[PDB]
Formats: sequence, C-alpha cells, structure tokens
Amino acid sequence: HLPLIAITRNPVFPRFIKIIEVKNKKLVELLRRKVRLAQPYVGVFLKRDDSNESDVVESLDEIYHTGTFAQIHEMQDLGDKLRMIVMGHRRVHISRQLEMVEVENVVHEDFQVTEEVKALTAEIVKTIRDIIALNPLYRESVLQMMQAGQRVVDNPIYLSDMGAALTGAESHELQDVLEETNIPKRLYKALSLLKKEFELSKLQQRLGREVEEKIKQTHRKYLLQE
Amino acid sequence: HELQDVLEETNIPKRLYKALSLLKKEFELSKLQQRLGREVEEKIKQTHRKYLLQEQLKIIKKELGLEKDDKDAIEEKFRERLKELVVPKHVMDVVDEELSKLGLLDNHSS
Amino acid sequence: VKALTAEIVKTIRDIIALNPLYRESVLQMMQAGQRVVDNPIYLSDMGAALTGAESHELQDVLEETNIPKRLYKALSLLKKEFELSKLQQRLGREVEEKIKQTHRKYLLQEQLKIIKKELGLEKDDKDAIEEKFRERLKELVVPKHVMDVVDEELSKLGLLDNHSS
Amino acid sequence: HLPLIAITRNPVFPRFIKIIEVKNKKLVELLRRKVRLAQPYVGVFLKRDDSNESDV
Amino acid sequence: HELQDVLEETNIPKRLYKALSLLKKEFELSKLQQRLGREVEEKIKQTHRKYLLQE
Repeated sequence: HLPLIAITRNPVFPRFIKIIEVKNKKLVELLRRKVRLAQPYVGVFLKRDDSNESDVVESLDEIYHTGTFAQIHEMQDLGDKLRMIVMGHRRVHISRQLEMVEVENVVHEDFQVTEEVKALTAEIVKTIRDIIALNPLYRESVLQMMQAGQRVVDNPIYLSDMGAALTGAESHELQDVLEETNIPKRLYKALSLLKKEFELSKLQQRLGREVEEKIKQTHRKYLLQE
Repeated sequence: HELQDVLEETNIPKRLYKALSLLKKEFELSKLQQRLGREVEEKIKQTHRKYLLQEQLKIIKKELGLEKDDKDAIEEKFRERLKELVVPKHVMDVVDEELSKLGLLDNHSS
Repeated sequence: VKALTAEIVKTIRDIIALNPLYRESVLQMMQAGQRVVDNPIYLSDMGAALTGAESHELQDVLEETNIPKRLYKALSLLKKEFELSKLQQRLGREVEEKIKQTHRKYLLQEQLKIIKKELGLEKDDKDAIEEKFRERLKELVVPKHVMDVVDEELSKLGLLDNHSS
Repeated sequence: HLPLIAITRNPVFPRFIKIIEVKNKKLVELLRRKVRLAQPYVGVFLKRDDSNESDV
Repeated sequence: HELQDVLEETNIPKRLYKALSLLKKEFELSKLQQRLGREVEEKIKQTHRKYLLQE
C-alpha cells in the first residue's frame, strides 16, 4: 500500500543494477519513511506511452501493470537528494494496480528436455558477444565471470534479461517482451530486439567505411598529385 | 554424463558408433533450431521496407549536422518577401534555383 | 634530510617523462636505492642541469650556501620548467582537439550529404534535362557537325553535379 | 595418491588443453606443495549428476 | 628480352650472376621510387606540421 513511484524514464531490466533519481522531492518523503523499516524495499513499474509525471501522480492507470519489486541496497546521495538504487528481483504482472493488491503471477513454462533448448542460448551469448564487440556498450568482465562452459547460470531467464539489457530497444518494446507469456516467444522477441539493433548498426558501419574510403580515394590521389 | 557413458564403452567400433549417433542427434537438434530460427527471422523480415526507408529518414533527422537554421530563416524570409509581389517568371525560377544553392552551401563560404 | 631528495628525483623523472630532454640511462646509473650517490651536491647539480632556467637563475642557485635552500631553489626552477611544459602540452591537445572537432563534424556532415545525395538514385534532374534536350533536338534535320558536340556535352552533363555553376 | 580436484563445472576432454580457475583458495596449497615434488602432476576427473561442492 | 638472354647463357654461375644482377637492378629502381615517395611524404609533414605551429 504505497503510491506508485515516478519512474521518469528509468528502465530496470531484471537482474540489472539501476539507479533512479527522480527530481521531485515528494518521493524522498516515501524513501525516508521506509528507513524505519528493518528491511527497506521499493517497487519498480514501467510507464506507458506519452509519459507524464502529472498523470503518474494524479491517476494510477498510466503505469503499466508489470512491476519488478526489489529491495533497496543503500542510499548515497552524493550530489542530489534522491539517489536510490533499484534492482530487478521479483517480476510481477499486477492484476490491477489501481486496487495495492499484488500477486507473483510469474509464468515460466520451460521444456524438461534442456538439450536442444540451449543451442539457441549459445547463439544468444554469441550475439551478445558480437553486439558488445561491434557495438561495445558495457564491460566484458561480467561475461568472463559468468561463462558458458562453466555452467553457473542458475537463472537463464535472468541471464537472457541481463543480455537483453544491452539492447537499445524502446521501453515500450521491453514491455512488449514482458507481455509475451510463452518463454520461446519472449526469447525470440529478445533475439528480434538484438536483430533490430543489428540492422541499424550494420547500416551505420557500411556508411562509415564508405565515407572513409571516399576520403582515402580523395587524399591518396592528392598525395600522388603532390 | 553422456561423455562418461561414451567413455565407458571399451571396444573402438562401439564408442565410434555411439559417438556418431550422438553427433547425429546433436546435429538434428541444432538443425531444427537453426531452421526454426530462420523461420522466426523470416517472420521478423516480414516488416516492410517502408519502415527501413523511414529508418534512414529518421537517421537523417537525428543528426547535428543537418540544414543550417540561419539558412532556413533566410529561406523563409526571402520567400515571404516574394509572397506578395507580382513576381515575373524569370526572377522566380532564378530565385528558386539560387535558394537551392543557398541550401546546399556552407554557412561561411564567400 | 634525505626525504626531499626522493621528491626531487620523482620530479626530475616527471620532468624527463613529460618534457624529455636527455636520456634516462644516467638516471638509472645514479639511482637512489643502490648507494651510488656518494656526492649529493654533485647529483643535485647534475639534476639541476636538465633545467632550462636562465643563467641568472643558475647564479642565484649558486648564491645559496645551505643545502636545503639550494635544493628548494632548484625545486623552484623545476617548477618553472614544469609549468611551461604542462602549459605547452595542454595547449597542444587543445588546439588538436579543436582540429578534430572540426574535421570530425565535417565527417558527420559529409556522411549526412552522401546519404542525402543519392538517397533516391534516379537522376531526377540530370536525366530529365538531357532527355528533354534530346526530344527537343529529335526532330530537327541537324548537322552532324553539331551532333558531335551535343553528345559529348551530354556526357559531360551526365558527369557534372546539378548545382554546379 | 593426490586428493581429487574440485572441477566445479569444468569439463576437461582428453587431449584438449584446458584451464581451471576455482574460486576457492584451498587448492593452491596442494599446487604449491607439488612444485617442490620431483615429478609435478595433477589428476582430472568428471562429476556425476546434480553437482555439489560439499559432496565433492 | 632479359629473360631470353638469361636462357641464352649456358654456364650456371653466369646465369646465377645475371639473376642476382637482375634482382638488384629492379631493387634499385624500386628503392628510388620508394625514397622519392617517403621524401614527398616527409615534405608534406614538414608542411602541415608548420601549419600546426602557425595555428
């Protein structure tokens, strides 16, 4: 029974550390009111299209039904007065956020036979390796800690979510991947997100090499003219 | 576990045949996945080429090296300057071609 | 009393690293951890030789009689050179980054044009005008003497860009 | 006659160079004690279903 | 022509000597072009670097 938080353009992918710094100070009152608790926590929800902070505080239907509840780790507040840490621990698809009642309706069907189902996983981490190699966003040390050979991925859905966090897909798209209920549908959608980034990247790369070689063809003949 | 089972076999034809059978099943799994993924990839390819050309359009727009604001202001300014005049055709077409030249050129060339 | 020497040799290594004047092999021959500095006055003088300080300054360093005073003055000289070196280095990177921001932004703008040059590769102007001249030309009982020029000039029009004078 | 190594989800196929990086520091004492040994060696084995380091 | 001339030679040390001479003669021409190219490039560096100084 806490008011929804004003996410204000802050996606919290499952099992991916994130920070929330809302500019309003009315949310700090709620963050300071939970410091008396022995186990403080915060919930994370996603916003709908045409974001609006005034509608988030006026009505509670703007926020999507999906939520990722988690516990806070620790406040720092070095520069601003609202530096909260968020995490994706318990995913949820609230039946009605307006009513607040909640239930962990985390559907997760998976085949018993997990032999053919991990061959695509090899391609997912390979696509992540090519996405971080051709489009490096974050460090590769997390990939060396959590290896493929060394099967220490106790939560594959979470590893896929952490890998999908590298995707540049719109927040809406993330909600759409969460909307998918079957596990192979969301898995292919995550792969689709990767491909959508991949197409643009390849376009940019071809365009860049083309312009650069044109510059080389320019200047090299100028060296010849010299 | 499967590796240990393949190692338990002592005779060479037995382990070789078991290894090949294991290769057959693994290749069958990888093939069905590669085909299902090709089908899904085709279902993603179903998105129209207009969207791709729209992507190139937004790529053009989302840049900080596009048409000069100063030139656009002069462009509209001279257009409104002509808006009300009983303009002869000669000056009209010459003004239009020169305005294109204005759009093309850099903001500091003489 | 030997604590100042450690900062003097670290500053001299930073002076030859950021402003390399002479080789560092003399610095490895006479190091501070192998009991190879039998003459500190001489080592300070040799270290002070790397300085670019004015002759006047050298005389000023000689005026000092006490050892920590001349060492401190030598340090002041070191700071004067260090100040000049860091100024030049920052200044150089600044000018170069201005050049990079120049050319790089031109690379982006160049990309913008190239992709907005042949966005639709249909010669909406070049071809329409050449074909236009052709049908307008088609019906006349033309001299062949002119056809040579018109066709080669058609090729030149196919080469040149539209905006060009 | 050496204690079993804590493979910890690391398959070492025969005649295939492999690297082992256990997080525990208890295996380094045995690795430092075999450098002084005349013949330095280590054995590699495979684990059964449902891996468990406490059972190893 | 030179290849045929090397074939005309019958002794083995004569063709070997000519082959070495052929190799050096081409190398000499190559090196002349290479020296000229690096020289032109160094001239360009001395050009532009002074422009960096003037700027």
